[PDB]
Amino acid sequence: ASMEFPFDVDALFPERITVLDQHLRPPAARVDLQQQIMTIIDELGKASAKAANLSAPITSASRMQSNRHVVYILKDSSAAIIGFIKVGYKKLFVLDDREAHNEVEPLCILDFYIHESVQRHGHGRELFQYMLQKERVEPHQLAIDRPSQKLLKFLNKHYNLETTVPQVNNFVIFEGFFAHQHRP
Amino acid sequence: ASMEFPFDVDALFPERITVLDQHLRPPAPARVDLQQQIMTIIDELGKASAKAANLSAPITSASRMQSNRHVVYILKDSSARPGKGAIIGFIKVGYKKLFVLDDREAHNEVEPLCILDFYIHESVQRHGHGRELFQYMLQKERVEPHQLAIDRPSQKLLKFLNKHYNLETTVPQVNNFVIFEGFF
Ligand SMILES: CC(=O)SCCNC(=O)CCNC(=O)[C@H](O)C(C)(C)COP(=O)(O)OP(=O)(O)OC[C@H]1O[C@@H](n2cnc3c(N)ncnc32)[C@H](O)[C@@H]1OP(=O)(O)O
Ligand SMILES: CC(=O)SCCNC(=O)CCNC(=O)[C@H](O)C(C)(C)COP(=O)(O)OP(=O)(O)OC[C@H]1O[C@@H](n2cnc3c(N)ncnc32)[C@H](O)[C@@H]1OP(=O)(O)O
Ligand code: NA
Ligand code: NA
Repeated sequence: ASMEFPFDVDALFPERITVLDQHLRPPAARVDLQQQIMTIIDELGKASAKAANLSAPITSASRMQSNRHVVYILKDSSAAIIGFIKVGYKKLFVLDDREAHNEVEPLCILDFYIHESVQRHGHGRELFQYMLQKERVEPHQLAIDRPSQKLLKFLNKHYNLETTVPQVNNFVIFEGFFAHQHRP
Repeated sequence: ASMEFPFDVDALFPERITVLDQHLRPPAPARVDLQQQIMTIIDELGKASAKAANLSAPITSASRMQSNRHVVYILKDSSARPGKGAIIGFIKVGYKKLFVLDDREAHNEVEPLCILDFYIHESVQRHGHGRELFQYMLQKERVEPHQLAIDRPSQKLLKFLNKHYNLETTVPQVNNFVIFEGFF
């Protein structure tokens, strides 16, 4: 039904979408609340890894505390958690079809999960659209870290994103990423 | 929910679990028309299963079925609630000649029943459907769980096999199939 936790998620996350950074700050004891948030991030990371068939999580409280990632968490309004998306700027070398490496630092989509029970009901788009508005980035400016097959379809459906230059580094970028690509 | 199709699934598959092989025989319109419906169902299930396990391509399809010794057990929705019927998921199995290391790393030529592909629609995962389907297959195949080899098990599947059949400790292999203590 969702990710259920043995504590008052509503009290902790009063908003439907909660944005947290490396500080994992409780929305306005400090210690007990913050521990609850770390548990949520740990469990979300595990669930996302099971979903994408990863042998280990790529998102955790520990990894959040030591990076400059931003996580957007979607709460179930029916007290449980429905899913999240994690983003961050990363220094990448991107190939440009003259086959040269270009050092860039785009916003990257790093991890993304919606509970199986409510996948394909528009919640992924809900979070993605919120993140786009908050980060003030256009979808074609993004790089995606190891997109899943579901995510590739999602990006093409909602944002008309079509891959551009194939990459060797497991990031994916789309038409519009390069300066000469700006068709409306 | 479930997987829906532009034809009457309940008429095509009268039974809760339908077992099909390379012949793609309609269960007890024209014959070829019903076979086309079956092929469509197998193709679509294969694609869904690949998306579910984050595979870059389907490992199950009508054409692949027709040219192999694989057997598919397809579970239809039997709910009293949902008008053309719906498919919940499937499991595909086949005997394969394998060379498996035992617990002394000695090589053993075996031909176990292998679990090759397995998928339950996301909307109803974790509701016991996979267990029902797995158990039906074991009974019809007359195989015990520890006697199975698993092709490239996903993380969800490893948890599933431990929970339901107490299959947890593996005997390490060099070849991407997985077997459990007790196989020998
Ligand atoms: C960089 C990364 O994070 S890679 C990891 C991405 N995460 C995963 O793959 C985990 C499993 N999947 C999920 O958690 C979700 O499906 C997400 C996050 C990929 C998408 O969120 P949803 O809530 O499922 O998407 P939403 O309902 O908003 O959009 C639906 C669209 O996504 C795509 N999509 C979602 N599920 C599927 C599916 N099972 N098969 C194919 N495409 C799918 C389709 O384009 C679909 O549109 P359609 O129904 O018209 O075909
Ligand atoms: C050889 C191959 O086929 S590898 C590919 C296997 N297929 C996939 O990974 C595709 C996606 N997953 C699925 O289609 C299904 O989850 C299956 C086929 C693995 C299992 O079917 P379900 O109908 O989900 O199983 P069922 O409800 O019968 O059993 C539940 C158990 O499976 C495991 N399981 C199911 N979903 C999850 C999950 N999201 N995270 C961790 N474990 C899970 C758990 O052990 C769970 O028991 P629990 O709820 O007490 O923890
Ligand atoms: Na999933
Ligand atoms: Na899945």
